[PDB]
Amino acid sequence: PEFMVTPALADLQEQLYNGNEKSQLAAMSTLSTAGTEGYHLLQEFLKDSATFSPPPAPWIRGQAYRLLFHSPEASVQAFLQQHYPQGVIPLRSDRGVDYQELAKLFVAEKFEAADRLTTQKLCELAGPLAQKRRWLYFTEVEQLPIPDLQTIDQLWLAFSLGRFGYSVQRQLWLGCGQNWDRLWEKIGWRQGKRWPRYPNEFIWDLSAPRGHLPLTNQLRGVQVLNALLNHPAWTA
Repeated sequence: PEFMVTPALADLQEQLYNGNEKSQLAAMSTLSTAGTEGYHLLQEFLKDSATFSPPPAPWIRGQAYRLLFHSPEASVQAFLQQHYPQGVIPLRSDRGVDYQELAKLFVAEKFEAADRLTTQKLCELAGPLAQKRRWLYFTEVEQLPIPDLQTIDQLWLAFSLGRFGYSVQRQLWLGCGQNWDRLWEKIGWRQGKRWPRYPNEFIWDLSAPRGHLPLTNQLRGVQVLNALLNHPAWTA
């Protein structure tokens, strides 16, 4: 047996486990409105789906975890504290960097704060001089560790229904003929003839265009973003 018991929610359960991404996301959304039993099914899904291979899209478990995280049920919060105290996305670093707070901002949909912390974490990785500076040289970007960048990107993907992350910007850029002007339009980084004013003119929720976040400051030219999108993390 793939999963345990549960009739109105029987097809939803099957869809959650065995559906395509669209079906799974619709199913878990509906299950979160089906009370104690609906949430119990989502708990079991987090346990059971860990065995799936090859790796599914990280926002399936990400969004399932978010729905549970937002549940009013004491038993659900106990389950999460016992088994997912630091969330559902593995936090990996080559430089002892802590991503726990970042993960917390993400599940809560605090995207502006998560974007601030993303930048701060890249500077942390590049060392004291970058950390003090608060921005990166492109040469420093080229040298960021793969595990750290993957952790950051996996978090962005997992908590944005796959809409946000450097890997998304990379694919959009490659699909835009590697043309930066086309990219800025595609991901919503133009306000007519100028850059959007930070932070107020960016869109800090999932209504934003795919690739809108995280931000990389274009006032200093494209070299840092170019280094990010060409980093070995995305073909490792």
